[PDB]
Amino acid sequence: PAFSNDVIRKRHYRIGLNLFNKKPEKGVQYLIERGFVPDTPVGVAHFLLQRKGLSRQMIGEFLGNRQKQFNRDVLDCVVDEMDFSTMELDEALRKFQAHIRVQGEAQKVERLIEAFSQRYCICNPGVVRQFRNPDTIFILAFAIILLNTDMYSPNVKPERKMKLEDFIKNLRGVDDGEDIPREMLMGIYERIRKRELKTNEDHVSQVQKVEKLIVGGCVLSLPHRRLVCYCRLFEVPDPNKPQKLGLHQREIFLFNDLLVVTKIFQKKKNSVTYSFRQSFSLYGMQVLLFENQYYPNGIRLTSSVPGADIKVLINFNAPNPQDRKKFTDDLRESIAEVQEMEKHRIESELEKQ
Repeated sequence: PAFSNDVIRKRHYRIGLNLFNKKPEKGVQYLIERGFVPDTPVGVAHFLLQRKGLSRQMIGEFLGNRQKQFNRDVLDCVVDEMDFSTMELDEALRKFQAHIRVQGEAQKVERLIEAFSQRYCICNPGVVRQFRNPDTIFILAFAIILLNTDMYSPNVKPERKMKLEDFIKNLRGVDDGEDIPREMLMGIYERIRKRELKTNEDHVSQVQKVEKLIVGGCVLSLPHRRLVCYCRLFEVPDPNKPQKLGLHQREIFLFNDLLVVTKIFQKKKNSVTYSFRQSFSLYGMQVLLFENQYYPNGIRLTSSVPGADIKVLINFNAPNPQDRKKFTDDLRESIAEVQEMEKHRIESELEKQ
């Protein structure tokens, strides 16, 4: 019999994902101990490839760890689900990169390229053409990753990006003194030029979209951060004084561990940009609902943490009672999630044996 899907059970599933997105080995252990994923390599492999809320960066960091038997067994199950038969190396890399971001720490990238290349070779025994050194496959696979990053980097300016002859020249003599066939490198370059090797989006992609629309607020897309709710509220400087109904309009972005307050900067036909005003940590935050003669859907946020005493952070009035309920319910839940995360992070007492 399975455990029902209540609010607390869903919260600890999210806690498991949060822990994975900060320290992958801890998150996997947490999800296994709670019964959310079987304690097998195949179970974790299918979990990592199918479940939302997992950072593509952190999936790569877990799978790229060659120092633990479990992680290596999971990566074996991962690549064994992929078919690279009768396709070119870059075409197989495109399929691999769609699920796993092949970027990060060098030792993790090497391990990911190693398992990829080994699977590509087992999938293509019918290709009678071979390099003089079999290890040349690993080199070309690296070169494809680096070209894709170079060609579609917003940090390398166009005039200095790698051109066709630059890609070819850099690989000169790499196959035991001789070069890889020119026609092969030309075909790889052209296919990459036509379509960037993109990884499937995750929750971090959503935060990056919001980030670019906010002008400082601009750097929010940490691997564990997830957008929960976008809500329009009206700021209330003084709840004991009236104000016009549409005044102090704010566009609020609630994340799983952070509350961001903005105001519209520019509104065109459809596009919109925002000006960052302030952000608040959810730890020790309390949510109060109020109503008086001036505001029927009031919200008051306080910082009931230690140090000093209770402090008022900000007041709002929602446009209607349903918006206040939905926003405050999600904020309260995220606050509860963070407090459990802080209790778990206090585990570092375990680290100090």
